Amino acid sequence: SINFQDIPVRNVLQLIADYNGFNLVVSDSVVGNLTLRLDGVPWQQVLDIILQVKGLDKRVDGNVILIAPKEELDLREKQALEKARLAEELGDLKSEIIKINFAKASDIAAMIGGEGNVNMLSERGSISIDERTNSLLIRELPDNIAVIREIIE
Amino acid sequence: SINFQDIPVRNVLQLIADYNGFNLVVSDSVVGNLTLRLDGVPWQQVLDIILQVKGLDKRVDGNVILIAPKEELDLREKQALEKARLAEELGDLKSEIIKINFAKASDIAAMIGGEGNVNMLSERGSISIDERTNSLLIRELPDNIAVIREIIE
Amino acid sequence: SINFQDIPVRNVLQLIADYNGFNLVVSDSVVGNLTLRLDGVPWQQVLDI
Repeated sequence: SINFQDIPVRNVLQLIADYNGFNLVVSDSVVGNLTLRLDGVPWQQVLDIILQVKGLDKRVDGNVILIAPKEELDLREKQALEKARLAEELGDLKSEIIKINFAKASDIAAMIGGEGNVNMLSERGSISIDERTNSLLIRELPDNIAVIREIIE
Repeated sequence: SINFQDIPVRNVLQLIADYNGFNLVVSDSVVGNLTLRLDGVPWQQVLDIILQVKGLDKRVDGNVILIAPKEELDLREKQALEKARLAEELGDLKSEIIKINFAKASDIAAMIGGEGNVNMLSERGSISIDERTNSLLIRELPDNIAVIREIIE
Repeated sequence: SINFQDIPVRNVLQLIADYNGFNLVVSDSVVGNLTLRLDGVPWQQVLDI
């Protein structure tokens, strides 16, 4: 039951929203204007063909839908990835000791660390062995300590 | 039954659409204008000769057809490929252990990883062996872990 | 039976088309204009030359 000529994309999207569909929101200046007429069809096909040809991309948070251009979405993703990578690179390190029983600590230190950094499950720390008491002494990010501890337990 | 002189490509395409063919849509400023006259022929030959000589390219989503210049299509494809390659390059790694039975873990670690990175089925992780309990310890993207797990199972 | 002076290439090509030959189409601004006259010959030789 749709026929929109020289209607902004925001307005037709708000119509699709207010038509008993799940609530959706858009950006400030998202796409612009368009013109088309269709009826007697699912929202899936029409919405997707719009968002493919001229329309932008959309994401669902579980309940409601948001629309935006792909440029801002990819920019936000790249920002988040770079933030994660840099925060995991330059962090504050912590040092502590892990007690081992039923296995030799030298074998475990050779498996967790070892030759070269590509194999190592570490970034800019380091394992050492204490043979007298069968223990490991590790210096790394306080987030990698927990996964290492769970695995070697 | 077609004779269109100084008729925009959008208008003749909307005519071909409204002629009981499968619904089709175009971009904002796709091709432009043209002029030709033909009759008593299949839509396949006429549509293809138009889209070859001056017309642009088209894609079908299963039900309806979309038209656009080849430049935007190739640009979209290159964007998608670059996004996939960069996301698979710089991802967050995960580390976990795979238990092996009926085969030696050293042989399997030599087959899955091995000499050089070209042979390896990995990108910027790594296998290690734990001989005491016949196990592998892998650090890679949480998407490659599933295929590796299925194969070595 | 052809004699075209200052006739665009599009027009002589549409003539060769509408002369019971197989349908042909051209681009927007393909070649331009020309002038020549010939008769009693195959379409192959004239079209190719």
